[PDB]
Amino acid sequence: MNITDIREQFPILHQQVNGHDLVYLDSAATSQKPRAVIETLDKYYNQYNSNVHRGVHTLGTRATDGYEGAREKVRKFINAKSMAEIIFTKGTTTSLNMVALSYARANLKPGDEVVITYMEHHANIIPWQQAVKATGATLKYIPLQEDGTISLEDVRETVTSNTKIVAVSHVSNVLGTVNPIKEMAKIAHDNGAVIVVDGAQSTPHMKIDVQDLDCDFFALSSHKMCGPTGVGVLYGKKALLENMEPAEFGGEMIDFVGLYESTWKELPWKFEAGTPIIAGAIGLGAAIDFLEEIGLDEISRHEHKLAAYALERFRQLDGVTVYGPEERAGLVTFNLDDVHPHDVATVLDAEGIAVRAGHHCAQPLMKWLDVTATARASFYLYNTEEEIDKLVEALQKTKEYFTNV
Amino acid sequence: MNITDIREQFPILHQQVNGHDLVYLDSAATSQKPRAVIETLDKYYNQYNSNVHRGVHTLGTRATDGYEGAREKVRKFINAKSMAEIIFTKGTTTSLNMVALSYARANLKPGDEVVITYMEHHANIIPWQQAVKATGATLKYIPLQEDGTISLEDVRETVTSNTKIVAVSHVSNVLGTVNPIKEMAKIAHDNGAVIVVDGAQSTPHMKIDVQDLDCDFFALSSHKMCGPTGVGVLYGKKALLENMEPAEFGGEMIDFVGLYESTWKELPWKFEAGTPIIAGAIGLGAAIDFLEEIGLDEISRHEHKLAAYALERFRQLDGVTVYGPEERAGLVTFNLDDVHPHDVATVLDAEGIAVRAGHHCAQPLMKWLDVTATARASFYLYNTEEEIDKLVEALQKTKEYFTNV
Repeated sequence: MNITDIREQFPILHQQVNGHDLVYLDSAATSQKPRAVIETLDKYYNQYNSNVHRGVHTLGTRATDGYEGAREKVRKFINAKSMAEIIFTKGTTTSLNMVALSYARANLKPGDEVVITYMEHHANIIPWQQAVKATGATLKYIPLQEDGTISLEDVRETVTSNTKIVAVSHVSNVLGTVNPIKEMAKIAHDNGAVIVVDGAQSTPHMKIDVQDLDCDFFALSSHKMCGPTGVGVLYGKKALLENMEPAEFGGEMIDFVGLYESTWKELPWKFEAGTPIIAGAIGLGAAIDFLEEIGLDEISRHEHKLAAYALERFRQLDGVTVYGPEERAGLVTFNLDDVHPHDVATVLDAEGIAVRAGHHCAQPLMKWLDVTATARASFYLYNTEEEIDKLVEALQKTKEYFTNV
Repeated sequence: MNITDIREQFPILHQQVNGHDLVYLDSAATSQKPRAVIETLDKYYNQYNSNVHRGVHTLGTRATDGYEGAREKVRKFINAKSMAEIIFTKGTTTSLNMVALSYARANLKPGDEVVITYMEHHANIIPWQQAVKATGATLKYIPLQEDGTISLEDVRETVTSNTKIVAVSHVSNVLGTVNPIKEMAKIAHDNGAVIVVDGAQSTPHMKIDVQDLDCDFFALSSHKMCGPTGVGVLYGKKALLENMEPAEFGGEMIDFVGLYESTWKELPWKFEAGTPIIAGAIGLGAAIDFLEEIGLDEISRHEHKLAAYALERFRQLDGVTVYGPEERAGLVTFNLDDVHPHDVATVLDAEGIAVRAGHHCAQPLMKWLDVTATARASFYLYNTEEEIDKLVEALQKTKEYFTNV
């Protein structure tokens, strides 16, 4: 896996910010796109843009072929059984909302439990809050270990026979944790519950096998995996998606429409109201082709390389706290002793280094960590050890600078 | 308004389909994009793609500036009062669903009436069906005149003091009708109802003034107005949007998140859960700049030119039925005597001409017209009289061909 060759594919990387070479370390907020994706979008709008699913004229046929072929690439990419289980959405937030609306709100009675965790992104928290509110059910949290991982025994004790939904992240956008999704699916099924995986931060960086994970729902976002903004995927087990009613209504999702009553389409289109995100989904398919040609396991190896490197070099700086486990994905969330993370991020951007500062859409986790805010540096398949060197050097310079005041 | 100059801006137009020069006459299903829009997307992904609203590093600031500047361009484009009234969505279908979910389902009791029309696109029908189902309210239809327009007196007789929502199209994607949205807003307000305009087919072709129309909600789609797929707009009167609860939940739309309770953001972000359609909205802003530089009233004049031309030349063919009024937008929905519309569309595509055939997501209207399917040809700012000449010549050739069998 030659990473110079990969970086030459991303035009955004080759610029300067405030006089310094750009060091983009914020892929966990959003990733950059290779020429293959951008040029897929260009070819779409230049050559075969048309509305889909009325194979009547040639460009319509070409566009439909592109869109549904993107659906098939997504099916292969996460090892789903059928394209009917692959639904295009606006992003992970919308997919989780669709499960919360069309599954939770229809299958929850008082006394039923929805269990999540303290490390969950807001997208995997608030929909469940609102659903238990609407149904009178109960929201429960799985406690975290002091290194920010989840114990299987805490899972077994928190999920009871009254649990109908367990909702959990695959990889934490803050701690870097990789959660035991497979074992947790077994534990949820033993108690008669479904399991909903927020896969927003796992899909870009590691292979997904929904058959091996046996997850009932899986949600992912294109913009974090080299794909266009505005598009993501909901995977649901076909059997579950058959009995869920649509979250949105309109054209393209109906069969017969009367004055007062309508019947829906078969899956997947039952859950795709309106003109779909045609260009965005085709570009996501291009992103998938790109990743598969690099190789997802090679990308995982690269990220483990960079994460081990980052942890070791961060431990070479005194006065820096890193949050989370040692086994992790390619991100380091941290703080500097007596320096606010926003300030760290500002000085790093003055050095041309892009990190995030704030709560990372995980306020309960921030409270659990006993901090109000954090800095985070996130790595992807275009990032190098030289860039982490620059990060830790700038962190040292920042701490020297704030000591001399 | 030089239309050769405009056509040279759309690369998709300059190709051949089945040996013939492409004649794209299906803009009412979806429009084509000028270089300015496609290159706006390219510049975004090549130079300043980053997640928005955490103005922490330079690319994040550039992307936030682009996204919110797109919001401001949309505000100017439809003469809304405040950016807080401009909400980015997936498209018109989603915007209408958001009104049906967050307004209708919270303000409808049994005995309340939701009135629509027989000419409405499915996107402006089924959400209301489901909302009156969920609330026990009543769905009513405004009857149509025999030329497919709406009488103001039929409006006054159908909307009663028990009506809370009137939902109506601005321009009909099938009949070409321009509905009296302004007078209808007055009539709905006199009865204490709100008015929801499906503006999907008016926004691309004519100026929108929500202050002059006094609509309470207005929905539009970017892909029909030279913009990227996957993005549209909901406009609501700020006062109404303040009291509506969000349709989706997650990050970017919250203020404080507790274990069980959260508070929302101010408008507009209260209604934008998750990472937004960044590139799509910026490209929509580019589309708006492009149209404004051509001039919307000039585009309206061009479409009236082409529509009058098309009607006159269609009346020069015997055995063709055109549906709808004489005063219309730039589209002609029709049928050939004893030729099925799908067949017409197929032979026209063999001539390289792109039309649609089917029900055009308006099944109640099809039943009202007493037909099962239809052919439709739709014009936009890149279409010429020569292309309509080709259309009517190919229609004549089609009818001769199906007579000689």
